[PDB]
Amino acid sequence: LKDFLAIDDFDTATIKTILDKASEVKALLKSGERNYLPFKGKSMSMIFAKPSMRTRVSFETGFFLLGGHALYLGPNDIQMGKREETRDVARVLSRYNDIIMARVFAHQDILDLANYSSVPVVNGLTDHNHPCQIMADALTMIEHIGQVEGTKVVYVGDGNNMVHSWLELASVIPFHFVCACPKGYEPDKERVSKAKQAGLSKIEITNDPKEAVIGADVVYSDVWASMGQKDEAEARRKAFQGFQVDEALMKLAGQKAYFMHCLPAERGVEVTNGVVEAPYSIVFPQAENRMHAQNAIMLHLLGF
Amino acid sequence: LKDFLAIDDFDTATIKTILDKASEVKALLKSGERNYLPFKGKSMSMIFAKPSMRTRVSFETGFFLLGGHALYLGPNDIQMGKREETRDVARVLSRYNDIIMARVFAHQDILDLANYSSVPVVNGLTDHNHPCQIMADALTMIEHIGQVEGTKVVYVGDGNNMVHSWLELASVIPFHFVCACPKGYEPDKERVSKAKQAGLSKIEITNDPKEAVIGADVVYSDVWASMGQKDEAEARRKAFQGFQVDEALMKLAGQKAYFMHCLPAERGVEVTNGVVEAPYSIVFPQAENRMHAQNAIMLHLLGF
Amino acid sequence: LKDFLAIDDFDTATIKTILDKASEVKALLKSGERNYLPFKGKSMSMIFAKPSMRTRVSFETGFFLLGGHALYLGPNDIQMGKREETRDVARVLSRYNDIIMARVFAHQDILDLANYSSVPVVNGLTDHNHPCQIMADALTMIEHIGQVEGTKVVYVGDGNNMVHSWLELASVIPFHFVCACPKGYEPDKERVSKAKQAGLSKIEITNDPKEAVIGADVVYSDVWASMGQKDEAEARRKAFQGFQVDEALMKLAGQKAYFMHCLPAERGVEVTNGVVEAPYSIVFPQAENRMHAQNAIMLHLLGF
Ligand SMILES: NCCC[C@H](N)C(=O)O
Ligand SMILES: NCCC[C@H](N)C(=O)O
Ligand SMILES: NCCC[C@H](N)C(=O)O
Ligand SMILES: NCCC[C@H](N)C(=O)O
Ligand code: NA
Ligand code: NA
Ligand code: NA
Ligand code: NA
Repeated sequence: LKDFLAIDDFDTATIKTILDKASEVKALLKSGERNYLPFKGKSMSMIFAKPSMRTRVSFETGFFLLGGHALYLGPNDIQMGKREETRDVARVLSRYNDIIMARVFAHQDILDLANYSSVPVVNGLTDHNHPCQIMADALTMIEHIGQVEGTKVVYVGDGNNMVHSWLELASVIPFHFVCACPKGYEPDKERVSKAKQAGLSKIEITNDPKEAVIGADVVYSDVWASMGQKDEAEARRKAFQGFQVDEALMKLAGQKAYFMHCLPAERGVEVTNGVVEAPYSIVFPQAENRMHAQNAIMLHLLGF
Repeated sequence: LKDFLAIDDFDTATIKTILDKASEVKALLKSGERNYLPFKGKSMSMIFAKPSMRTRVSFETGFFLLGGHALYLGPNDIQMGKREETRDVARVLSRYNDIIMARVFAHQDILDLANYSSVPVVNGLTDHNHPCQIMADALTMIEHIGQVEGTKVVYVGDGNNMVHSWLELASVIPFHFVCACPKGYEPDKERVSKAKQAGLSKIEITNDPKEAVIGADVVYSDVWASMGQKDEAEARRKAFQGFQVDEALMKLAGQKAYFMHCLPAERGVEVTNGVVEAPYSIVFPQAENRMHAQNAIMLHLLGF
Repeated sequence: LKDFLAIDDFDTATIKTILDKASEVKALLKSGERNYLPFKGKSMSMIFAKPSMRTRVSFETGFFLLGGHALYLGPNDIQMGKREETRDVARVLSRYNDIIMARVFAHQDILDLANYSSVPVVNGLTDHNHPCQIMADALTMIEHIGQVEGTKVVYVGDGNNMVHSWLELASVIPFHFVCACPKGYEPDKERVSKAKQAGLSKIEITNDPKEAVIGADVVYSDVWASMGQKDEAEARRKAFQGFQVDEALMKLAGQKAYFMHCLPAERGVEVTNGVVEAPYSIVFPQAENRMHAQNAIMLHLLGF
């Protein structure tokens, strides 16, 4: 496959190989050495439909550390969908660059970019999913717990793009994934069903977070109103009463539970300060691993 | 000459030399060579007053492939001529960088930048002209037709910055150039006269596109309302009825006619989808050639 | 010390050593050497709260020339203190990059960034101070006058961030510094006192520019502020009558006096055209030296 649009576009063995390579190249960089430059003479255009810190800095810095040059095309720079159609952007950038990263709104825009591009496309977040984040999260789990297989991962909050990529991972690695969400804020039904069809993981959707978290290896949260839906924050506050991850919830989860959050976090909304800053919080190692997982994904896509 | 502001600031032999060099360096990059780095240790500031995908990505990527670093200064980053006088911008950037690219509104802003800069300045599009686009277009014609000399190029649409640079090329290479435009939307009379003064090319301005295109080697179009004039889009849509490039017009043009468009294109306005996507449309090879022509221009200006 | 937040966080010997290195590396780059690349494999995130030409281009170009990659994170890219707390930004970017440069409003935001970052932080301008600008200005003085020690520097204008960093330098190098400001627009009392405490320099605050400038080595001007309340703007205009640096004021200053201005300049407001363009004006060499002083600063912070 040419592109990295969803984790479960790939098989188990391939995903595990990418995660192994992620550890290997991370260790090389951590050693302080800077003479492994496989991307020398290669370029990446990064299309962003909305501003970013983690995705932007991790991709641009990682690509540089492996020898290439990433271009930042911000929202107003190329105005994809206003000034110019996706299919034309894809066909132009494919003639200049070796790979394209895109963070878009409608998922169909990333499918269109992939379909019309002759070079690989990497998904940097859409309204539907966030595969590179979950790949990083899998690496983080491997480093802290030992493995993803057989763990219990409990997401608390909105059934959103992050939950969809957790469901992708649950389609290629066998674990127990729970989404504790308010009624009416479930993840997409087809995405849940596709994970169940894979037959690897125990998948549960529940409205009771206090029961869901018990025995977790990971309690995961995210904002209740995502980029592109910030005008909905107030009604969601009401619907999401009881879904804040606070110290009491982490105590219910138990002593082996780590806290994870893709970031940015809104303290006092989906999570408390005390949770973010607790010893069991691994949000900053988690953020770092965006660069290491993505480096391995790009290596894979470019034939290394 | 220090700068690349207009094609016919240079003589015929120099323009032909730059186009040759464009082919040579293109072949080297297409071969996979990444060890020709003449711009090692050099920097370029790119000043953009306007949106850009082709100009931005072609300049930044090409400069990187030849070993240098291009800085992207977008519309709100330095605000040349508004936050700070152009003469001051020129004199500061000339002390940091080795070359400056600028995309501006008033042509006088680019003249000011060139006049006060000790380093070469490259025009990346003004309200007046767009010489690097037409240099790429000439390379594209050489590759598809064999040569520019003795061809018939028919531009259909607004008498604009693209037409001005076509007229620049017609001042240094002998061919037949027709601009078919609605009454009131003619190119600048002084620019037409300067092309005619050179005595190389047959130059016609007409309001009848259906006659104009007959026997064309190239039918060229562009948006009817350029950047900076988008408040006129509805008025222009009405004034330009009869100037859309559709499949019927390309049939009138004949069997040897290629379709070219600088891009971005607005299907259903100046051109149909069927024309943009036809076998005779070479818009994507055309766009690629921005990088190859500009690479040669920059090499020439920097003494290579 | 990990960070470069204010010049007099460092001792005299260290500041002099940095300025000596600034000359040495400048001379190496001026020779045409591009083989000294101490920042190979290193990255820098640059956080900007507002537009910038000098700080932006000098940091990005300089870091490139010494072998690293600087990322530009503009006002709408991360929103430090607004979309995401400074402590979170610090802890994320510290895991991707080797050094962070920040231009912020509240000084407390730069302190917070330094406190939470495991990597060095460089202050690129706050509401409080601008230490990299004054380090550049010291280098410029050394080159033109021969030394900072024993000179007379007269700043004419608002008691602002630039005055604060002048007072920082006067706390580590013995000279005579005068701030000639409208009554009511004095620099912060504590910053003046801290400079006096160091016991090196003669420090004067006055409201009489025509007397202040007599015998100056440097007459210094700066951006003048625009006002949010329209009667407050008119009152400020009235207060600053007599504080324009014109040819008459430079004549009163005398034959030894150079004119300096951190830029951008607004001719007809703080300074006249005739002064900016005069033979005694060194504003363009001054601007260049932002790159050379900052290169030495970054070298020092990174252990070179
Ligand atoms: N086994 C690879 C060692 C690291 C090497 N010195 C580097 O430059 O990455
Ligand atoms: N930075 C993580 C982004 C994920 C979030 N659900 C969003 O779509 O905003
Ligand atoms: N990308 C090409 C731009 C040319 C057009 N006439 C404009 O000025 O908008
Ligand atoms: N580019 C000048 C920076 C210093 C100025 N006093 C300001 O605060 O804007
Ligand atoms: Na993200
Ligand atoms: Na263009
Ligand atoms: Na109109
Ligand atoms: Na500045």
